[PDB]
Amino acid sequence: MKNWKTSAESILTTGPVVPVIVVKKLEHAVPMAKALVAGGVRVLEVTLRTECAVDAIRAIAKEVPEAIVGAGTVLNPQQLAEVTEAGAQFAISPGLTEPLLKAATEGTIPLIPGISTVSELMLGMDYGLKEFKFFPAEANGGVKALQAIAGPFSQVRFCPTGGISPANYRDYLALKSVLCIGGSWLVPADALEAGDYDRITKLAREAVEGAKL
Amino acid sequence: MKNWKTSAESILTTGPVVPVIVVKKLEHAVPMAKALVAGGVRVLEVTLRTECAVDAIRAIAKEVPEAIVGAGTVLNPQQLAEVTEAGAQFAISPGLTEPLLKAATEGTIPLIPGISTVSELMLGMDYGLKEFKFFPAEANGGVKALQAIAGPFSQVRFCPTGGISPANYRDYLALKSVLCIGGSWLVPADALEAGDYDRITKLAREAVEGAKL
Amino acid sequence: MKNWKTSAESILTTGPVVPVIVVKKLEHAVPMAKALVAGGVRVLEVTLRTECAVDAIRAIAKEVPEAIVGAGTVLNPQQLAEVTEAGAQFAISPGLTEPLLKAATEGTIPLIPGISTVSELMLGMDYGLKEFKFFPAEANGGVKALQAIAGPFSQVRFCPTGGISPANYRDYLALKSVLCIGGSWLVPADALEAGDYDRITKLAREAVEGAKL
Repeated sequence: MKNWKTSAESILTTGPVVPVIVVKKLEHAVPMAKALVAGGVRVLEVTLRTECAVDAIRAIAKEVPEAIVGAGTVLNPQQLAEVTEAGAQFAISPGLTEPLLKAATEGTIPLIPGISTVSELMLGMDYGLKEFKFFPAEANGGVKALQAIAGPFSQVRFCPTGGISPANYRDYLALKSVLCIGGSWLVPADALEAGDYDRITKLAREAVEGAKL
Repeated sequence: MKNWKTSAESILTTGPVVPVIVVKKLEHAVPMAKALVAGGVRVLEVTLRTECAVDAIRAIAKEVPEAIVGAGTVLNPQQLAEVTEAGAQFAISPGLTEPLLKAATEGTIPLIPGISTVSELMLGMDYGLKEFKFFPAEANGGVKALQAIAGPFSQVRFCPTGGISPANYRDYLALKSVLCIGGSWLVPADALEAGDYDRITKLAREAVEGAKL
Repeated sequence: MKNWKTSAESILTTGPVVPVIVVKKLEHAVPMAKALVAGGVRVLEVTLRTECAVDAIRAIAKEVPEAIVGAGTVLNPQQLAEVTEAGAQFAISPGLTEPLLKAATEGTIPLIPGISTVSELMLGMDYGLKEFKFFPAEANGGVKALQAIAGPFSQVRFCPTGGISPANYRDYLALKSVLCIGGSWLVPADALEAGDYDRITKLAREAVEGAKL
């Protein structure tokens, strides 16, 4: 993409696991991030599913510079602009639309949109994208689906998400067409509530180490 | 929606079950509709899958005022115009296209379009819709798929249809994102052939009661 | 389709099996085509997944006129125009986009695009298409998924592809909505490299024999 300094590819190749984060209380944003980074996980997807979403992104950006902070659940050109202004380094969407693809390519940060079918993948490719989110992974047909897609689209790379856990993330990471996976298991809800950042670091650490094959 | 008198939500929240009707003989339309209303089910989806489908919608619209009649299997603006002229109160489609979304938006009746993927859902949302049909429910991945597909979209409401039986509709109705389900067991062909309307009313009553709690 | 001299339907009703061909060495193209024809299979889908793909179509068109050669993995207008110019008698794509559909309808040869959802099916139907590819068939939910997707659309026919084999192709061919299936087992990569055309003719004859329903 002509206007992307940080390629989508670089974002997805930074690490094997990208935590899909849902921060309910702003205060938990930074400690959670530092907790994750401490465990070896740097690419953080802060989903726009809470009121403090945009503020948690800005906070993590200022206080945790090493973290590669981005926004998740970006659904339209305005949310994209909003997170871009708030310092998001990348944007991830559950699916794609033309208005979103357009505003993205014209923007400055990389967009890694989710797709479920090859028709959706083709729409994305028509806009020149090469990296995609495969969501929801299991529902879409999981590993087998990705293996089928690699036939007509050998150059395309994915980040499967949805139904991925330490019990199966290795099945996906093994595919050549898979660069990394998304998961929400790294940050247990109860964990933030209890201020158990220690646990979060162990999960992150275990995620990366278990990703070595 | 700006142009819709009746909200798509009102249609979906009128009752727990919306019958997906296939009536081949026009002479069975009205009594079948009254039988349904007698069982407590007043939102009737007559599918455009038979020759008399539209005439059936018109008859029910005129003769059964205690029922909210609409069209099913509406595939394009042409059919949307036809069912609207016929008196349909709402329109349901197996999936969606922009031409259909545009005609419905500018139209006067609510359209509850089906979707299988988040990109299809997002396209619908780009047109202002917030209520969708999840079809074919079972093939899309069932409750788990809907729980994932609905996850990043907290405000969206669905009406799952396809493979839904009395044996599993409670599993869907139990979902926070589900307002009602669509089922074709309330109007069995065999029962419609022998004019067994008492059986149809019972099926409606059981559907309504079996959905409680 | 007004602009297609040869209908999409005729392409799919030619035989029960359409080989999805991946040829890496141009010199193998002609003998391969002759071997398949000799086995009773003549609708050859040369996929655009190799550098010599287009020349292969040109050569087959030239040296094996009795075969109905076409292109697969056609992703956009440019490729559609390129294979059309090279002599392709039909085009197949993994999925569909509006630009590809518009260009195909304006063009001179039939496009049989893949779809996975009813919304994608409806988009294709908006452009007047009635024949589609169902890909990736198995990963999409197989026979059950196709039967559900086909439920509300009685006029459309399919060519399931993706994970189809002698073990299950009859399960698909048995469906009223299925005209034929696409498979790559008739031309194993090792057979091509070894120039083992007797084997290819055998697989073809066996494919045809085992499909009789």
